[PDB]
Amino acid sequence: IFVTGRIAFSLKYEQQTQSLVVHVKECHQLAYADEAKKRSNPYVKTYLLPDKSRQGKRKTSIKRDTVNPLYDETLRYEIPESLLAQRTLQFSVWHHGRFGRNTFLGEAEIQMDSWKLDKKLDHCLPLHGK
Repeated sequence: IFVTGRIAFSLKYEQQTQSLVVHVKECHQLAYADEAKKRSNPYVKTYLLPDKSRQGKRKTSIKRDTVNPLYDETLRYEIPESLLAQRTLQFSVWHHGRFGRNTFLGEAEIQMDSWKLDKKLDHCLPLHGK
């Protein structure tokens, strides 16, 4: 698939709970996983690299038949702050398809070390292929 589009999200670090709060807002102009029928069924998944273990994983629900999914779903990583400065938060977007096959629709990252300084709230990143 030729990756297109963007992902919007916000990031906060709550001390009141010692956790990175990743709010996934929406993707725009995802590629069609099924070009025949013009269709994608997208969900977003996150890792705080390099933990690519399963419970290092977070994910939104799946939207059916859209390339502009609107999620507004919060994913949350409980994690003291010292260990965050080492990580990269990686979003990847997936088509949940026939027989449950999942097809890659694009990826984007943000390094926490530089983010940690001003902790800018809102972001919108273009997706990359692999």
